[PDB]
Amino acid sequence: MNLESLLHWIYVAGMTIGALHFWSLSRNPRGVPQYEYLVAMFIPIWSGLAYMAMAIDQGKVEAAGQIAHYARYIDWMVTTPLLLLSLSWTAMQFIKKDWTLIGFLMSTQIVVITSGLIADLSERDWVRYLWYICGVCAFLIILWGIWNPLRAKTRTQSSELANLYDKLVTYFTVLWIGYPIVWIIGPSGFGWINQTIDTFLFCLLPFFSKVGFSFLDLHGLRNLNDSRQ
Amino acid sequence: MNLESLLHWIYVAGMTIGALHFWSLSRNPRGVPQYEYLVAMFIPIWSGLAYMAMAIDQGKVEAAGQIAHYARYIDWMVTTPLLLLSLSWTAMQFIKKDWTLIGFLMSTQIVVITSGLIADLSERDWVRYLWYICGVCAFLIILWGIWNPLRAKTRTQSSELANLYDKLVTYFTVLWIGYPIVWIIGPSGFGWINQTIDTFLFCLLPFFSKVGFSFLDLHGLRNLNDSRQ
Amino acid sequence: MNLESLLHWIYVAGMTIGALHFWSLSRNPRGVPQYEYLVAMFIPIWSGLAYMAMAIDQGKVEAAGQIAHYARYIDWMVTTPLLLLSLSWTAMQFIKKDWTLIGFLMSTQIVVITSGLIADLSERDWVRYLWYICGVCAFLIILWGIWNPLRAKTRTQSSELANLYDKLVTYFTVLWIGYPIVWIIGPSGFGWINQTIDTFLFCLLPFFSKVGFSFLDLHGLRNLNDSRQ
Ligand SMILES: *C/C=C(C)/C=C/C=C(C)/C=C/C1=C(C)CCCC1(C)C
Ligand SMILES: *C/C=C(C)/C=C/C=C(C)/C=C/C1=C(C)CCCC1(C)C
Ligand SMILES: *C/C=C(C)/C=C/C=C(C)/C=C/C1=C(C)CCCC1(C)C
Repeated sequence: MNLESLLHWIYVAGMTIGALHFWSLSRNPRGVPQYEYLVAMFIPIWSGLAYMAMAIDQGKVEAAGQIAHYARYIDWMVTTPLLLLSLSWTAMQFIKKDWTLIGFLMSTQIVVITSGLIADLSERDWVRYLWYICGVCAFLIILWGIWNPLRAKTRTQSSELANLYDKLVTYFTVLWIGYPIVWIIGPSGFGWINQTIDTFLFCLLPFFSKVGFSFLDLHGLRNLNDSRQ
Repeated sequence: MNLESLLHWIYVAGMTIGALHFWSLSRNPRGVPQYEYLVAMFIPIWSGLAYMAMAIDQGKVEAAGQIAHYARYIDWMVTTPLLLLSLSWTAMQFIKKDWTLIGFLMSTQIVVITSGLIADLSERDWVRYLWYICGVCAFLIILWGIWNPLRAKTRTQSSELANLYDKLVTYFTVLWIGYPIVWIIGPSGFGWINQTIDTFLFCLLPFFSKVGFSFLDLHGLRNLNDSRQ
Repeated sequence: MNLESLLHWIYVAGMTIGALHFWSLSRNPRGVPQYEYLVAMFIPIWSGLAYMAMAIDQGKVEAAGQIAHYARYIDWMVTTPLLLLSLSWTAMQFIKKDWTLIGFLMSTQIVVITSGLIADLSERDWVRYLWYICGVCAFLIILWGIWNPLRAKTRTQSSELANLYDKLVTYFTVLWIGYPIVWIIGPSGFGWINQTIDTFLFCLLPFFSKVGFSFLDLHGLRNLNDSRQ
């Protein structure tokens, strides 16, 4: 709008080349799940065009003098659900049983996204303080509910898979808790920081959450097979 | 906090403890297997935080002087689809190449929800009368279309499962028809009612709709086994 | 109030009887099994009620003196995904372990519709010029990515099915490119054409698309097999 703001723009170029990297990297999975990078390719693609809008200021609406971050949560409505789901496929190379684990995960997932949905669509800073806690609370019960079965449930299913998923949830906990932290104080919450740095922070974090997550999947399996015939 | 309600607040309270009641009953289920409780667990959870918002007045926008209840249909945009799907899994234990039945019910479902979607997002009381007929219309075609195949198509598939379903659709119709009733005249009710009582009626109805199906599914199967191997 | 455009009213009318024509013809289809008609049944029904609203002037919002085509893209959020999906099932009769081809086209379609939303939700004719390019940009990358495997990948998979899909994508490409064309110049895209014509054109195109693909699906298989008794 007023130019001199190529922050969200450069972000776009970063996500674009990100997926292209896998295009030439196809030399990879040669007899092993291709779908792995497939879903991991769509995640950055969609999320890429999203930030592109944040640059052209196409997605915000003026309501009661308060700027609504509609496009902000939107991106967190498509990438997040697929980010946690991408982990389900990573561990489960084959499924046919009932939907108890993936289901309980998808359910609590909806309630969480809902929190951030209105969190950014908050007109008053007083009402936002309540919805914020509502989000961490839901994540508090599920977190403790998944900690025990992290190795207790797979005690009879698969011990090896337990170790892999053990470190997998480790990082998943640091990132998911990362956002809530910045939401505590500062801009868009309770601070004396300019609204400029506000977006500048919520931009680098996601990018830091995508990259780190990518290397995680590659380190999870760590295997190079060559068989398809 | 100037709004004297505290009703929507007490609603979410009893909802939280509702799902927790099962957490303690996990020692052993009754009537239906774990997976059944899984879906029946997410229904109250999400719908719970929803009402909590209705208390803090979080979910209402003023446009042209007319208030919109976008938060109201939202709760009926998540629970309802799962209310129609939950019952589907109640009768169908295993699935492979049979999806024509679930696909036909899911499709007509989207049409109904869409009705209530705009029904509340109406700016004029004149246009609302038109969109209303549209909702009941599609409901009358699917109803008469599901009444006959209730025991006609299941005459060869399964006669036992036919009787069960016959009792299911019974309470399913009286409820689905209950809402459009109050939707007839008056301020979203039977008329001669205020705005306060209005939200109160649409509050108890869902609570009566959720609790009804809960005990319905349990009594539906009524097996009570004790095998785990 | 104040009638002027009854085209949308007559649009839904012929749409209702359209799906009903197959209701009586259910005694026997045009070759494709009942399931094929199932998905093909929801496409017209839903789209019917959509236009019906356009007639009652319910779906557009007056903001900044500009008219928003909210309901316009809405139908392109549910119908479009089903327009291609229906074709996916037509080619893939049975499925077990794949989620490669389907999962690919599905993701690419998510980013496409996205641009279609903001396209009509644009507040400026300048920003809408950039968002559009994004839509066609992703369409070209995926197009060239499906052209080569359209016969290369199916060279060993299925030669017979390859030919069927070869002609399927042909018409699918013309229509998909059809809209982008009209979006270039004219109304809602820098032009001296009346606004009344804008809707008149964007209404006849979908109707030309739906009917076109309908006959296509029936011509794709063109075979009769009686095996039930
Ligand atoms: C790629 C972008 C990602 C993975 C963004 C993730 C955002 C979250 C996991 C946010 C979580 C939150 C809570 C758990 C409590 C409520 C506040 C939120 C939305 C920041
Ligand atoms: C748990 C909440 C539920 C099950 C809410 C259900 C709401 C309906 C079944 C509404 C149905 C309607 C029609 C059938 C006609 C159009 C008006 C509606 C939306 C009230
Ligand atoms: C039944 C209605 C249909 C199938 C409508 C389809 C619309 C499209 C395929 C639009 C495609 C577009 C692009 C590929 C980029 C330019 C923007 C759009 C939305 C016109």
